[PDB]
Amino acid sequence: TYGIRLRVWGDYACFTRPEMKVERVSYDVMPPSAARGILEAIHWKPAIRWIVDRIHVLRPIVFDNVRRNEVSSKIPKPNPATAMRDRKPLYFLVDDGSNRQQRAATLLRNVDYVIEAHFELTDKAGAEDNAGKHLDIFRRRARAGQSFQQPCLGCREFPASFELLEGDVPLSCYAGEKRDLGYMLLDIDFERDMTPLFFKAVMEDGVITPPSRTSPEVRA
RNA sequence: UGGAUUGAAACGCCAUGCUCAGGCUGGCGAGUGCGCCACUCAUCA
Repeated sequence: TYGIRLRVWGDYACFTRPEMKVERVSYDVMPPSAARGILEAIHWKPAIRWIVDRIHVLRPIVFDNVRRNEVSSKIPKPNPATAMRDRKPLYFLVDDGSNRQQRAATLLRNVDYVIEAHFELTDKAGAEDNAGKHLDIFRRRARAGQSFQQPCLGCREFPASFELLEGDVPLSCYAGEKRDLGYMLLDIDFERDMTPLFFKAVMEDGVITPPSRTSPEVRA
């Protein structure tokens, strides 16, 4: 493999924090998990996986508030019930009761990122050269505007415009370390389905994330 | 074609600026003042 740097940008974005999920407050930047999820919406096969090495932030960080009427708890049943016939009308109250939540998103604006990513090979590989074929298929798809689904920027309410960046990583807005980003999520683990969080090295120009598949945490 | 702390997620239903009220009651544009004085349609077949 050689790595590939994709450019992804949009008007809105919401990479929700883990704490502030009900009244969403996004991270300042795209996290590695969201980035890999963007990638797997352009090309992905169960033979490969995506790892992220860097994420370049090319624009100011600017927040915005948008409240939406949203379904609340789909509350567990207090009394079991069954439909009168097989295929007939059944519903969900989205306007009466406490089934209207009005969640307030503190989502980003006018975001622009460049993701560096690579190709490991897992079980169900089939061969040891899958990296080349799949990397080149993804490159073709990025160039031709093709995709399995329109990538989002967090939620599907915000679609991501994506191009294949083959030139130099363009001028960013951050040339000296005036931002530290705190302590972010690395990538939701699925071997144990837990939350490994990584940030122990500052963000200088491009967030330098460790591979989620080798060092799950500084604890280990 | 697993998996973007994701995927599902109206701020939505309704509401008179109404009822009525003189811009009225009266007040000279008036009192005076030369258009005046003076000038050949002439001289000739």
